[PDB]
Amino acid sequence: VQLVESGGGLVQPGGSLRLSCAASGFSLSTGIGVTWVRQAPGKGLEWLATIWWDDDNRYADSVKGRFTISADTSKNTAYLQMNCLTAEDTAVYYCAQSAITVTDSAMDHWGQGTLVTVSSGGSDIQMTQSPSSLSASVGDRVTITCRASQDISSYLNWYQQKPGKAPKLLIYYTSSLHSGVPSRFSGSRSGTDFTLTISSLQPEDFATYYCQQYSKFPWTFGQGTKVEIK
Amino acid sequence: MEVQLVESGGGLVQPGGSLRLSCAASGFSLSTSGIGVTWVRQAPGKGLEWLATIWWDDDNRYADSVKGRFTISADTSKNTAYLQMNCLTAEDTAVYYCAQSAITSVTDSAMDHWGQGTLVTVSSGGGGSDIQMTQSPSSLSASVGDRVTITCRASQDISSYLNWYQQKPGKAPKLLIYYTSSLHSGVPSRFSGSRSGTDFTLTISSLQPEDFATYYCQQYSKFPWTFGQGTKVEI
Repeated sequence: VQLVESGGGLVQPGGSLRLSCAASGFSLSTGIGVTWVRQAPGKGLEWLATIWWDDDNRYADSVKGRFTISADTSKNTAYLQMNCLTAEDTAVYYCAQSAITVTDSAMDHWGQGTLVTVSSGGSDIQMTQSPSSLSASVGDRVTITCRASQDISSYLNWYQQKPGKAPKLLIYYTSSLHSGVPSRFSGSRSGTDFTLTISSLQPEDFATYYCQQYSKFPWTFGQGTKVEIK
Repeated sequence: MEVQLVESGGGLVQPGGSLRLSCAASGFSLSTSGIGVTWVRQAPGKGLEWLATIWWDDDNRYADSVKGRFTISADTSKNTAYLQMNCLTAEDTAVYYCAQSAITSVTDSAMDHWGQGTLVTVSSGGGGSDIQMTQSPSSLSASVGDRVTITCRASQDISSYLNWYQQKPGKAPKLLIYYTSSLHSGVPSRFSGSRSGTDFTLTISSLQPEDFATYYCQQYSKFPWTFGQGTKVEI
């Protein structure tokens, strides 16, 4: 018995790809089933779908409505049609034979696998903030920094998000204060480094602060800095 | 009148399913074609992720994470914009916000008037009914000749419907033991399997140099077939 997977490669997110599993040494017509399983890089095994000789088929919730298992017995080959692909679908895809004996149901004669990489990327601008959290007291002055992975001119904004609330724009275009934002807040730039300074910290400043660049699409955000006041 | 964006359409949905969120403007009017309306999401406990913006000259911009799955549109006669979501995955669970970017100058595209957010939960709810297999330890180091015992617990009754697989670095898994204790042909006699209660054991009586690998259990009492997380056996 042998199973051979084909069809993997690079594919765009939201794209589609069809994998094939070609069987030698048995007939898919015959207690026989073919199953797909995947393994994301460095992770464990994830059962995806099984198709039986009687047209019986079963799917994992992670792929139902996106992937379709089928077989063409005239070609002794099973297929995994993978639509709506996501970054989480990057993995080696294996097929395996499941030969009922009812108590004796196992996945056997696994193929060598085929790698599917869901990716478009290295040009996205990464914004990194530091610190990721800080604590200070009423009246204090605190600074939050971000760094762009490439020059973004002055096309950087800062948002404040209080717990349970939507973000509010605080500073735009590096240093312009939004209406309603008092002048104890300020924003500055030195090259790829940007600083939000909060003077005279108040209890209402308890929030997570995010930078965001609009030099290029995709628009990207820093990971946030949580400010606690105690 | 307050200038606000109001969102609706969130809820619980099965993976693979579809939803449509709406973003209705109040106290101001959307500009032509909803230009500048933007969607951003926040997964539970995580940061902000830009998803999509209606931009100039019929250029709808999307993040790689949602392109080809989600679609942004707007009907300005209703002063409402939309994010339609197909092919939903667990990783799409998040609070979804809309906002209106400034549109007059490239000096300022900042997002303002963010909506309250609408929660989208992509879940089959089956975690409860799916059988989780838990292996212990997750990794161990031992010497050639050591006895090695790997355990696997099922979260519910699986009878004796448990298989064990071996996977060596860079290779396909191989079936070692099926139906708790039956050896596949060709499997060395030093491998054996047993059950005590909900605990299933794979024992290697004397570890050999070729036995360094990751071992997985797997139940077939019910679909979905589920695997333990693996136990890596190293030198």
